[PDB]
This record gives sequence, structure tokens and C-alpha cells, in this order.
Amino acid sequence: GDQMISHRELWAKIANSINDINEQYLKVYEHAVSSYTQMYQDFSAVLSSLAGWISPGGNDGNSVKLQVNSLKKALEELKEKYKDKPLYPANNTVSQEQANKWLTELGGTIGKVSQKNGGYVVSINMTPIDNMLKSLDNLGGNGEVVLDNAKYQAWNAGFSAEDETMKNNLQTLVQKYSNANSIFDNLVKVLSSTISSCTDTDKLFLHF
Repeated sequence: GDQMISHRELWAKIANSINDINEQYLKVYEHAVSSYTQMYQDFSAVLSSLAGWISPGGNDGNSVKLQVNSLKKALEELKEKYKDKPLYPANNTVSQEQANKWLTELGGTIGKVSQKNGGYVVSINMTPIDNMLKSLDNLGGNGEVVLDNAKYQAWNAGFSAEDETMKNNLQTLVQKYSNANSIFDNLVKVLSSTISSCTDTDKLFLHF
């Protein structure tokens, strides 16, 4: 907030401030947001398929026929595709201590701390998908099961629940990203006044 250093150092620190945010805030969140988005976008593709996976067989209530295997197969391909996909860092490693930090800063439910090797990373939490598969596994024989209305709805409730858990974390990401912009903005705002005070402060010193 003053060091009575050249305007050269001030304009330099300012420029540096933009680089910091861009890499630690924007990029950091543009990845987590993109990563999660891509995944949920793959899950939404499953939902579209889910519609053609349900049919009647009452007779009738209407008892619902569900292609358990078909849904299980799709669901286990999604978790696979994003099983180890990381949210942070985008393309590097970190200390399990700093990895646990980031996770506790954007919630904790959204991602899961893990180690690849060379360090640690905060990967996507595949719990929602797991609970989904556990629910389907509990359904019964494969790869086609028929459940009365009460049973179907009860299941759909659980299923739908999981969906929203991801739908939520998805929106949250957008938050943690906008927050990064805030902190970065707060930075440049005071950094600027700093440079100027140095300038006016500097001028008095120059003036002295």
C-alpha cells in the first residue's frame, strides 16, 4: 500500500495482479465448471434415454417396466468416464493438505480429494452415481424389472433426488467461479489506489 518505489514497479505489480487472478480464479473455475458441466451433460443424455426405457405392464396400476440393465450400463459408463476426472488442479498435482483445502472451500460434497501420484488432486465426487446404482441394484432381477406405481415413484424420488444433487453442485461451481472474480476485482481495486497513493505519496516525497 506504499513502498515508495517507481511507478515502474506499480504498473508492473498491477499487470501481475491480472495474471494472478486469471490463473488462480478464472481458469481454476472455468475448468471445474466445464468438467462438471460436461459430465452432467452426459447424464442428461441418459435421462433422455430413460424415457424410452419405461413402459407399462400393470395390469394395470400402472405397473412400470424398467430396463434396469440398460440404465445400469449407461450409468456405469458415465461414472467410468468421469471416475478420475479432476476439478482442481486442471492439469497438475498438489499437496493432500492443499487439496483438502480447496475441497473445503467450495463445499465438500461436490468433489473428492484423491491421489494419482506426484501429488494429490480434487476429483469429481461420484457418490450421486453410486447411490443411483445401489438403488438400481436393489431393484431386482435383470435386465428388465416391473414395479408397481408405489415402488416406481419411490425409486424415481430417490433417482430424481440424486439428479438435483448434481444439478445443485453444478450451479454452485458457477458461484465459486464468480467469487474468484470478486476477490480478483477487490485486488485490482486496492492495488490501483495503492499505485496512485504511492504516486501522490511519491510526489510528496518527490516534492520533499
